[PDB]
Amino acid sequence: GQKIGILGAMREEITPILELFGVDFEEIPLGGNVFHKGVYHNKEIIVAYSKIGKVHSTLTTTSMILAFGVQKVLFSGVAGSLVKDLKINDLLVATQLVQHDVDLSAFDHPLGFIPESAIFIETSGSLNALAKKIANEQHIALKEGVIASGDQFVHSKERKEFLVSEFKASAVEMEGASVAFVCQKFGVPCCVLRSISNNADEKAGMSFDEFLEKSAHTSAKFLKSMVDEL
Amino acid sequence: GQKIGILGAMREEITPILELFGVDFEEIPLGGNVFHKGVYHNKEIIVAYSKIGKVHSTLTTTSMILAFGVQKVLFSGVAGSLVKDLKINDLLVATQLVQHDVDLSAFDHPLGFIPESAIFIETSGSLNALAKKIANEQHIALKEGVIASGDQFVHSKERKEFLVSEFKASAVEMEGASVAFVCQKFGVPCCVLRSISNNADEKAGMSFDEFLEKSAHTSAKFLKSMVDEL
Ligand SMILES: Nc1ncnc2c1ncn2[C@@H]1O[C@H](CSCC[C@H](N)C(=O)O)[C@@H](O)[C@H]1O
Ligand SMILES: Nc1ncnc2c1ncn2[C@@H]1O[C@H](CSCC[C@H](N)C(=O)O)[C@@H](O)[C@H]1O
Ligand SMILES: [Cl-]
Ligand SMILES: [Cl-]
Repeated sequence: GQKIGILGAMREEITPILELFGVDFEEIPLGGNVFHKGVYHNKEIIVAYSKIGKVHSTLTTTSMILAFGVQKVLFSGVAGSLVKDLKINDLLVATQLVQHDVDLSAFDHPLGFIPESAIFIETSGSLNALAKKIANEQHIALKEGVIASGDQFVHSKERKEFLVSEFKASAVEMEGASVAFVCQKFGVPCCVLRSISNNADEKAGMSFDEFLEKSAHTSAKFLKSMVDEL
Repeated sequence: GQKIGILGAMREEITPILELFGVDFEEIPLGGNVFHKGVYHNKEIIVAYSKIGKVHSTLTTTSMILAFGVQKVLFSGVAGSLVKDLKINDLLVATQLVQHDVDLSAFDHPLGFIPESAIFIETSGSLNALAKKIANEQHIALKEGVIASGDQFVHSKERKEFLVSEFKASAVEMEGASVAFVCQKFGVPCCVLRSISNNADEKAGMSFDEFLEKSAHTSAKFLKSMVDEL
């Protein structure tokens, strides 16, 4: 079958992935990352955590595509909620992503926009539709919405209000847009899956720590259930 | 000789490079970029502009290394000055670079710091020393200092004051840190060269436009003079 890249940002997001697949993994170092290469149900799977933020995740995604030849990329990890209906532990897939910290307003560009690019980055409608069917069959909620990504941990009402007002974002994190961007440039299907671990408000640091393990597992379990249908 | 990658962020930064080398270039598309491949003085040179900002430049640098096998990367382009002694048209090389917009302060991390990384990214002391010797021999100034990179065009006294206070930066731009970061991860020597086109203040947009062509040429000429010694 088609070779699948599986990414998280932090080690804690991929430890449950490696465990859930349960196969032998070969560890391959490249570019400051460790890639775990295995075979699962007649598919080659390549798993890594990128390290946090846009530069790290851009690098790792580019390596997955150029050095390992992955044919699709699935991202799993944790995020901050920007909307009341996304509770702690809830899942969402990103229909579109934006780099919320991009600002070329000095030249009258819309926030998020860079010349020769676009504000919103698209993901795979097929993979998102698959996620929604699996969630419906598992009888669990799954939101489909905009994820905002930037190189700051968001933990204030004011920044939340900006993200909602400017981009109508549903969640915030630090890698999705860059992963999805790289995949679009190389024509590789991508799905960005997140489980909420905090509300991106003044208490978000403490919530992040409280729920990292559970929310990371929630996302990882759901990602595995997608791979089982691929 | 050793294969050299040459990067700018914008087309206007590489047009003078292609012209100055004056050789036949083959255009090769990959990942949303166009790479110009030529031979100059027994060296293969690969020239591209990345498009603006951290994600674009991370992607392109990673492609240069993984897909084209470059053995060193030289970046040329324009920047905003943060220090009085860096005038319009003046050159600097980055001794160290920082991602000035990275903020994980919610977890008590220093600004600029990401777990499993470092605030400052190093460049090649050999290439920087070469630049300084060439500048001394050409009888022109060359500053050696910290460059701050982020995904915003900086055009305010307040943000300038932050960059100077927090990082002791000499100039600001949107790609150097990410280029240098990728090169460090892959063990590839890097030099980031910039010519000042504005003062990163409230008038910076208009200055940027006034001096883009000249400052881009100033940097490009100097980069060519480095390649001539390699
Ligand atoms: N409120 C929020 N804002 C930004 N990113 C968030 C977030 N909630 C979760 N994330 C995601 O989780 C990570 C936040 S940074 C976590 C740092 C960690 N506590 C440490 O100190 O080492 C990023 O990978 C990001 O994508
Ligand atoms: N004051 C400054 N702040 C941030 N980047 C700057 C800068 N001065 C020059 N740069 C560099 O020049 C570019 C600024 S963005 C330029 C956008 C352009 N005027 C347009 O509208 O299409 C980036 O590649 C950046 O690295
Ligand atoms: Cl915030
Ligand atoms: Cl500013």
